[PDB]
Amino acid sequence: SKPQPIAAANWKSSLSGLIDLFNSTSINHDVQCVVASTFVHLAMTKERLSHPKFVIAAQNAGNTDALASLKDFGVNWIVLGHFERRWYYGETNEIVADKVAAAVASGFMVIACIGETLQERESGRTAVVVLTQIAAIAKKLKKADWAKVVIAYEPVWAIGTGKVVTPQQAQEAHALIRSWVSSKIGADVAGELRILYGGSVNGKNARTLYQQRDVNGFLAGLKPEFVDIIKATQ
Repeated sequence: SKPQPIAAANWKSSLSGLIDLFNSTSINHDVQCVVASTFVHLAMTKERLSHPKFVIAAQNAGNTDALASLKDFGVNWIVLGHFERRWYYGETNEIVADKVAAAVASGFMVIACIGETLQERESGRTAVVVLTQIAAIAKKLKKADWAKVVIAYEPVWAIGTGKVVTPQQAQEAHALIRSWVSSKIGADVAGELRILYGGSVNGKNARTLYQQRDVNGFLAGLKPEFVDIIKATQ
């Protein structure tokens, strides 16, 4: 928890009132807040959201013209590799790596998601899946490019499964990720990198989760409690 933390929120499907709430939220400490949405709702979010610590993110780019369109529309952040895209639409490690590389090359700050399934965890293959995913990403980048990159660990194994995650487990995953980047990219890059927890999280357990080293913030859902999640990054 040393570099500047990030609190990001993903609005998947009213937004009006939530933007008001955030606009009137006071934030004493340094933290980069992010609001990701789908294309349909980028517009309302750009029109309405105005909080100094907040930027807008996109969720998906089909092609490179979409990246340029977004860039033109004044959107500089994007979220990629999120589970629904890997597991629902079969975006391979390589497809994601390319999107990330494309995004970075086009001037984006990228939040790149990784995470293993329940089968994968239960079979003991957390580290190989997670590290295989991030290795794919890295393969398409240079050391300099890591300045524009954020990692979000999604505990996919705790989605639709009734399972819950302990902070020890979240820490372990983040730690492992950090270790890889340190040893394969550089300790300096690893020190600056932000790895966010993208599992379900409320105000209460978010503070305790942020207390772990190696957790640098959250990828969460856009909801009223996001306010508490932001607060939890002191």
